[PDB]
Amino acid sequence: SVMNINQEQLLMFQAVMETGSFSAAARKLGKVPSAVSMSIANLEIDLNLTLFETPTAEARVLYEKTAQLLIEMNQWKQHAHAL
Amino acid sequence: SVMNINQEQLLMFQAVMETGSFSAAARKLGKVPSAVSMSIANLEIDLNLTLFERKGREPTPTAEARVLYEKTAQLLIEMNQWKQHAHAL
Amino acid sequence: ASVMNINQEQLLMFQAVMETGSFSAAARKLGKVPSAVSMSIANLEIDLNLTLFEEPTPTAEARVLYEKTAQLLIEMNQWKQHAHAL
Amino acid sequence: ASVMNINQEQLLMFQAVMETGSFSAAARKLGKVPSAVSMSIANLEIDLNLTLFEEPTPTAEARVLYEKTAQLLIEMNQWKQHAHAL
Repeated sequence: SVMNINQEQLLMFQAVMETGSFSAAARKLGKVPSAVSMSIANLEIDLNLTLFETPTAEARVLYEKTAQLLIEMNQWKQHAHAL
Repeated sequence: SVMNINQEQLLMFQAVMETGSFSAAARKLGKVPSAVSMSIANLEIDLNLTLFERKGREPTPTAEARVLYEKTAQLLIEMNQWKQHAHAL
Repeated sequence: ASVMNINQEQLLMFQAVMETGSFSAAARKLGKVPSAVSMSIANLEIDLNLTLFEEPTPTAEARVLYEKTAQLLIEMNQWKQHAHAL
Repeated sequence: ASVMNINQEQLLMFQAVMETGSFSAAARKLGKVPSAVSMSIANLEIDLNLTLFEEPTPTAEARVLYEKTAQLLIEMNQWKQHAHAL
């Protein structure tokens, strides 16, 4: 279910899109490759979408919308820090 | 730290603000009252501020809680809009 | 018109449009017909003398108004419950 | 009618009648005319489907409603200030 998706999953997905591989994403995020692989698989399950064959067309759109969500999650953090 | 805050905590916080008490929030969410109390306490620790004071039986939100409620409501719009987009793919 | 003329129904319709991103999605969420959402939002814009929507997207003013309305609705929903119980 | 049709003007008129004990005293306090107070209160009674006054003395329902109403009026005033500033 889409309701099961968490922030960690979204960050891992974004890193794979940005860097072009699971191992490059792991390096960028300071995570273990196993964690990236598992997170992406779980995201595909939750969305019931194939995200990688190289990204699918659906992954390209999801990347754009996720980037916006993450910006707003970080705007929340800025507000929370300022209180 | 702020980085430790999760969605469950924020939904609990919103429910306390909306219902007016820890026990009413727990009832609404199908949780144990002490679980709601402890989650809010952990949120206060993470944000390093007081969200509720207890001067007259039921908790009164602080000024910081009022703002946090508003900003969290805005985040929840964005989270729900993301879910709508994800469902449509 | 006047801010004093704004009613709870208008605020609930506005909240639903803000949350869902469209008049038709708001209608579905609220169990109201699109005509009702459109009319309520138009009336709200008139009463506030603010343009709230401009693929209708919220204005900057609508963004802020969402936050303040959410706050008012904490007390307003409790009050409505009390009124219903009398 | 419907509790959702209640507006801030109605609740301010209600508060003034509760405080002052009469439509004309409320009108004086608010800088409005008695006709406006009478009409607003009637409309509020219709929307709540509650008789609020029976010179007008409050019903049991009015007295009980008012305590919670005072709190909502605080938030309505703050909301209006924000709306005016947009």
